[PDB]
Amino acid sequence: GEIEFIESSKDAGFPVINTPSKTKLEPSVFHQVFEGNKEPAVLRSGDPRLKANFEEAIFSKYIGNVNTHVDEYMLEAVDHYAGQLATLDISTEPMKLEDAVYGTEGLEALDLTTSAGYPYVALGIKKRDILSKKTKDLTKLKECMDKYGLNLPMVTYVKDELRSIEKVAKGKSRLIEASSLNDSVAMRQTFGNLYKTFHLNPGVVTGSAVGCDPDLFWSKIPVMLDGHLIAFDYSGYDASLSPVWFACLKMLLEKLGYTHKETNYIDYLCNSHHLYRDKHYFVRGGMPSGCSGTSIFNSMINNIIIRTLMLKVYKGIDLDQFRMIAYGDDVIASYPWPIDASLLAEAGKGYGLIMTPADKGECFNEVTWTNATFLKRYFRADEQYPFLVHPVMPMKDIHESIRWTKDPKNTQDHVRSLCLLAWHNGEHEYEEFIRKIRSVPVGRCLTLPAFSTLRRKWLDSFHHHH
Ligand SMILES: N#Cc1cc([N+](=O)[O-])ccc1Oc1ccc(Cl)cc1Oc1ccc([N+](=O)[O-])cc1C#N
Repeated sequence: GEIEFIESSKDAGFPVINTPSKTKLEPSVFHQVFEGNKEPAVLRSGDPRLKANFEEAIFSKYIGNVNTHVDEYMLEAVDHYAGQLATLDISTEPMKLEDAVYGTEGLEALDLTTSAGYPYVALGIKKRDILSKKTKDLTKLKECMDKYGLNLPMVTYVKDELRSIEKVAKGKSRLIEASSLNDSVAMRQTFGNLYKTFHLNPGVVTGSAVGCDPDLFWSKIPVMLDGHLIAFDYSGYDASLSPVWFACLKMLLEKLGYTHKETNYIDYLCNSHHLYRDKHYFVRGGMPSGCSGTSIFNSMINNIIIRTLMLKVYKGIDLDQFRMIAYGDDVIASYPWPIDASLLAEAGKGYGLIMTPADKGECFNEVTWTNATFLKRYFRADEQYPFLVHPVMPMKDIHESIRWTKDPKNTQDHVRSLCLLAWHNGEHEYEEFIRKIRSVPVGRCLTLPAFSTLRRKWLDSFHHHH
């Protein structure tokens, strides 16, 4: 992706979008009790922890674009994947507006707490002013959609989350785009049925894990990925995608029965118009992390990308024995024969991607189940039920999360979330975590699930159908 134009909002008539510039993250009541190195991302140029220039830092993920047409390797990749997806039977029929906006099986309602984006943010209007969960009303939305239309600017917020010292220092906070509610809703109509299928069918046919539940899905993964594991990181995936990849997605969607008009929306995503604070800018390429369906479309493209890289390097390759699962940029894959990931990474470089060893990592080492991670979790067969696998978030990551909070009022909810993660590290490690929690008085005011209970509920979770 590449920033093509930057002027001041002022000179084009847009008002200053006024995002909040102080973090919502404050030290929790457990900040002393546990150790960690992470802190709130930098949100403004003044922040005294900066050791570089914020404005430059945040936009620097737009590394450039490789000008190219869709080559022979892309085509066979698109075909093959298109092949897998055909088996799923995806309605290209639009989705009943009420379903797109307020829920249905395999697609949560629109989130009413997130931004409605332009122009509503300028005009003081929020989603709850336009939509009601209680009344499923659509008359107002319908006014707003017709009043204001589609293809509106996006609003660029700086993500307010924990980062490492290095990322705080370098100022490399992630950006998220808010799509105008109108566009959020259009897209959910156009592609709602697609989203629905991928959420309801995570794994090897979709090549996607978006929507999944690790407590349940982990146990399927080694079954679907029986070969020699392949896995790697990207640096700045979303922003590194050149237009050619969007082109491939377009094709892929057309083979699915979407028509040219139905695919204009990808150009919305690819060639984007953005508002940030007091500046206004266009971008050619890059996925705008946060708009409708961006994880799905990232995943889809990643399935096209990897296949493309295997083809261009391993000319004799048989893709029908390849298997991958993506969550946006996070991949785990397998083939029955060993594969040199570094070869792919240098193939990738040529298409403008920056692929790196799985986890931060010295070399593209061999990946085992011992060392494999996906969505930041490890895999560990249950000692007693070997066909069940535990998703194991590192307590390092759990410790970091519990030491902060955006709202102490949810402390209980927060800690029970972390409890559902922690017990996969096993009973000693759980009980110790609970001791430390209970070493402050708030600890003891919380209803916390017992190890034994989490275990039983997990085991019984495999009993009832799906
Ligand atoms: N793609 C996928 C995806 C993955 C994540 N994810 O990181 O898990 C978050 C959003 C994603 O798109 C959708 C995913 C799930 C559902 Cl149920 C709907 C999705 O489409 C959207 C719809 C509405 C809004 N909204 O403005 O409220 C945003 C999106 C997007 N963003």
